[PDB]
Amino acid sequence: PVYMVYVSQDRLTPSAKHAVAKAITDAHRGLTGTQHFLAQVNFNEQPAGNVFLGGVQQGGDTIFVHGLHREGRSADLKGQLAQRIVDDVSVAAEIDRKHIWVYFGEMPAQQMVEYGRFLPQPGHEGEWFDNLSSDERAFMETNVDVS
Amino acid sequence: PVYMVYVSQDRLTPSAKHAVAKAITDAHRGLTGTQHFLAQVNFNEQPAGNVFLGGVQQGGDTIFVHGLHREGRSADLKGQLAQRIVDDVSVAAEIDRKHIWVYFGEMPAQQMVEYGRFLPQPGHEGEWFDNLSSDERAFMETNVDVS
Amino acid sequence: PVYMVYVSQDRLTPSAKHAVAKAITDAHRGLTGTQHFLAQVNFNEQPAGNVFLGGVQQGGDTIFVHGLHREGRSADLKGQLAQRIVDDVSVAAEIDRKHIWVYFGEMPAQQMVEYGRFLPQPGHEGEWFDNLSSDERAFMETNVDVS
Repeated sequence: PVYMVYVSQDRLTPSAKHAVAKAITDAHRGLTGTQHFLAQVNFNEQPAGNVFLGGVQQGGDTIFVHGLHREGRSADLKGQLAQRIVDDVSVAAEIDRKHIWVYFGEMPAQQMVEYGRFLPQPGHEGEWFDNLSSDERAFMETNVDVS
Repeated sequence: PVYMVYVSQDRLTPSAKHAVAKAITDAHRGLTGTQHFLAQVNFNEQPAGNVFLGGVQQGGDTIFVHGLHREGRSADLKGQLAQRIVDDVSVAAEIDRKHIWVYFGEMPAQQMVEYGRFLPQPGHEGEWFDNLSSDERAFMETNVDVS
Repeated sequence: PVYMVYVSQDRLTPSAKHAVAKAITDAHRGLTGTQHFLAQVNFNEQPAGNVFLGGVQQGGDTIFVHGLHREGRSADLKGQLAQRIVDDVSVAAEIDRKHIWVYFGEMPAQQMVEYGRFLPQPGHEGEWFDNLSSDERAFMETNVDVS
């Protein structure tokens, strides 16, 4: 999955960004089973004042998380995932949940590429990884934080 | 809804951004009935020269509006909404409509979060808001511009 | 189509961006038949360190291509398109494919606007263009690079 996270300039310190990334990544891994290295958190920063709510320009305290996943999960699991991302980012970013927005977009796996290759159908990460060469596995494994 | 608006650096003044946000927000409210504070306009700015059309690098006069809505509206209402956003942004940004692109993405409400909570199924904004506490309502109401 | 391309600051030179745009644009045109001027490549740049994989902060060598298309193509054509974008960007950006991610989002044509007007249903670009005035055609034709 790829989580595009929209925030204002310097609202999240390098340290805060890592926490948020870990929170998002861990929540995903926990509720979906998908492997850590398969989840991306992309911070897109803009100047405070570029976000508008109901037409009222905001300050630097808004966070919009737009998640891109593979088709396949139930409404129940997605709801939990969303809820978990809200709680976890709230804590990780030290930001009240009222300031948090989250949208989930889904797509067919056969049209999703990570690490230059096609993702497996949900629940097949197993044989997908087994067929990979040790070079590609070693590379993917460098991208896992288990704190 | 969340309207991601991609434009070039300093093509829209703070003043022009507010106008556009109001135009987008008002159009949405008018054709969907959704409340003002429930609509977000997020300006994502990049240096002129980052947009390419047919392979030809552009200047600072392009605008791409990517709208994220809840599933449920008809093709007819969406078409009108899109058309309205084109006319209204054209006027608000003082930009010829030939320079305007608009895409609408839809998602199930049960996987969309605003103000830290789940959005209601279209046409239920009513009881959703009635169940909210006065603290959460007061907060949402600060984000409404009725000019 | 609109291809949002997320990269780190100064990882792609003006020259490299044009190559990538051409690669993306040409691949699209070749596998879909859609006209050059109808494809947009939008570079969204951020500071290196804003991308996280599995919770591990990355450097400036990641590329995420998020493509927005019209509903209608088969899984087979999309797969080929994706594969082609990976190979072609890899070459154009001089970046190993392991660093490349690609997602395709689809939407109904009747809710997609380019050059201020509604896109035609796939395979109708023909009469769509024939009904256009010479002013609008001349404008669109300036955005085509056939190198």
